[PDB]
Amino acid sequence: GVVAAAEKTKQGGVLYVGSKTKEGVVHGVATVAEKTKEQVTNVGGAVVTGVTAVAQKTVEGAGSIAAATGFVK
Amino acid sequence: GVVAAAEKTKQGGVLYVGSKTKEGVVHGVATVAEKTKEQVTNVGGAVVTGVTAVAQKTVEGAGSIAAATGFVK
Amino acid sequence: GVVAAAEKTKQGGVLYVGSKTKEGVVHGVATVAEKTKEQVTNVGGAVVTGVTAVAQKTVEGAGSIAAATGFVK
Amino acid sequence: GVVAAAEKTKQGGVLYVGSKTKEGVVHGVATVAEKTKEQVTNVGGAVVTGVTAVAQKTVEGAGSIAAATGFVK
Amino acid sequence: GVVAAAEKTKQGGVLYVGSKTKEGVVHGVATVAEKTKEQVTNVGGAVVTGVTAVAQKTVEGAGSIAAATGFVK
Amino acid sequence: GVVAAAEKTKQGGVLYVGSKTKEGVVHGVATVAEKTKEQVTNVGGAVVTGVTAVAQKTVEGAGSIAAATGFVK
Amino acid sequence: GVVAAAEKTKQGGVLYVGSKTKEGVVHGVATVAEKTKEQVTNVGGAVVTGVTAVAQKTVEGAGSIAAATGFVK
Amino acid sequence: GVVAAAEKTKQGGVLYVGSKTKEGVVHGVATVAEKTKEQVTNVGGAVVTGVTAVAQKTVEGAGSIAAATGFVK
Amino acid sequence: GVVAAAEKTKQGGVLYVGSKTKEGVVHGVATVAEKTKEQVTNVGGAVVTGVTAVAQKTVEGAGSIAAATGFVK
Amino acid sequence: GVVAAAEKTKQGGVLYVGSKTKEGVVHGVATVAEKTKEQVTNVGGAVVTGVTAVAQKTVEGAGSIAAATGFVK
Repeated sequence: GVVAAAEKTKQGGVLYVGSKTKEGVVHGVATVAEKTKEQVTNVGGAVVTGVTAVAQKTVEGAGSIAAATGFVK
Repeated sequence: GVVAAAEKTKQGGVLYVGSKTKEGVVHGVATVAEKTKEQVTNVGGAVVTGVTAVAQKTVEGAGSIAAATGFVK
Repeated sequence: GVVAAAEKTKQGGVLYVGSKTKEGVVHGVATVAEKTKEQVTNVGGAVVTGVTAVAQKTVEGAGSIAAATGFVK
Repeated sequence: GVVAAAEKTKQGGVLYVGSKTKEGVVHGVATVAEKTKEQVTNVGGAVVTGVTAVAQKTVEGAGSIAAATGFVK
Repeated sequence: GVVAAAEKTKQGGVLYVGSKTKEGVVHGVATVAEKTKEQVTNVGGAVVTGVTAVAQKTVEGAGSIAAATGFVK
Repeated sequence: GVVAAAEKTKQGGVLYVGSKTKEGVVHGVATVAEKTKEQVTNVGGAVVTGVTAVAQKTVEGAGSIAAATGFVK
Repeated sequence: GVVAAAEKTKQGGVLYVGSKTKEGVVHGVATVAEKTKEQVTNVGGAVVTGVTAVAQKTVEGAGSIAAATGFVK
Repeated sequence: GVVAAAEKTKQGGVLYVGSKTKEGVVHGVATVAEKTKEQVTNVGGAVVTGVTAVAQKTVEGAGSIAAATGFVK
Repeated sequence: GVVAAAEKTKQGGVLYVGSKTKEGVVHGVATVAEKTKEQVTNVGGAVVTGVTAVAQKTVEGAGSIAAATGFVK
Repeated sequence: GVVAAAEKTKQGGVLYVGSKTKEGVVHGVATVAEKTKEQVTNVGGAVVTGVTAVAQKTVEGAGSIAAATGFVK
């Protein structure tokens, strides 16, 4: 049983990033593989993958990830 | 049983990014594979993949991911 | 049983991104594969894949993903 | 049983993006594959894939994805 | 049983994007494949695929996707 | 005395140019000027001003140019 | 006395250029000037100003240029 | 006395250039000037100003240039 | 007395250049000047100003240049 | 007396250049000046100003340059 449950219940600055760049090569979440069986990638949050990657107030509630892999049995 | 459940119940700054870039090569969530069986990619949140990637107040409620892979049995 | 359930119940700044770029090559969620069986990609949230990728207040409720892959049985 | 259920019940800033770009090559959700059996792509949210990709207040309720793939049985 | 159910019940800023671009090549949700059996693409949300892709207040209720693929049995 | 005199008295291979181009902007003999008095341009030979400019066996006899300019006296 | 005299008296391979180009901006003989009095340009030979500029056996006899400029006296 | 005299009296391989280029900006004989009096440009030979500039057997006889400039007297 | 005289009297291999370039900015004979009086440019030979500039057997006879400049007297 | 005289009287291998370059900025004969009086440039030979500048058998006879500048007297 692969169960994920998420609940969010609500009973209700200055940020400068000045970037100047030449030749930016950026990889983020990279799974490189030869001779494989499973390649599972769950993003329950935030993958912010710039050359200028700004993430403000980003992942702010009830993330639930249930990964079950393999299980030859 | 692969169950995902999400509930969101509601009983109800300055951000400068100045980027100047030449030759930006950006990869984000990359699964590169030879001789595989499963390539599963779940995005229950945010994949923000710029050269200028800004993500403000982004993933703010009730993300649920239930991944079940393989299971030869 | 592959079940996904989502419920959202409601009983009810300044962001500058100045980008100047030359030669932007951007990949986002990329699954590259030879000799495969399954390539599953679920986006229950947001894949924002610019050269200037801005995502404000984006993924704000009740995302549910139920992925079941393989199951040779 | 591949079940997806979504319910949304309702009992009821300044964003500048100035982009100047030359030679933008953008891929988003890309599944490239040789010798495959299934290529499933579900978008229950938002795939915003510009060279200038802005996504404001975008994925704000009751996304449900139920993917079941393979099942040789 | 491949069931999708969606219910939406209702008992009831400034965004500048100035883009100046030359040579924009944009792909969005791309499934490229040789020697395949199934290519399923469900869009229960929004695929906004400009060179200037703006998506405001977009995916705001009751998305349900039930994908079942393969099932050799 | 501005004298030009020319006399020509006669008592009597493989050239491949493969050009493939995009966006060619070509200027040749350009005299750009503000607040001037004389703009003299004599061509006693050859001004070959292509994007693909080939000149074979071109200027082969008795060119004479006599330019006298100004002379406030 | 501005005298030019030219006399030509006659008592009588493989060249591959493979060019592949994008975005060629070419200037040749350029005289750019503000607040000037004389702009004299004599071409007694060859100005070959391509993006692919080939000049074979070109300037092969009796070029004479007599330029006299200014002379306030 | 500004005298030019030219006399040409006649009593009578493999060259590969493979160029592959992107973004070529080429200037040749450029005279850039503010607040000037004389801008004299004599070409008694060859100005070959390509992005691929080939000049074979080019300036092969009797070039004569007589430039006299200024002479306030 | 500004005298130029040229006389040419006639009583009668493999060259590979493989160039592969990106972003070539080329200046040749450049005279840049503010607050000037004379800008004299005589080319009695060869100005070959490519990104791929090949000059074979080029300046092979009787070049004569007589430049006289200034002479306040 | 500014005299130039040239006389040419005639009583009658393998060269590989493999160049692979990125970001070539090339200046050749450059005279940069503020608050000047004379800018004289005589080319009685060869100015070969590539990013790949090849000059074979080039300046092979009777070059004569007579430059006289200033002469306040």
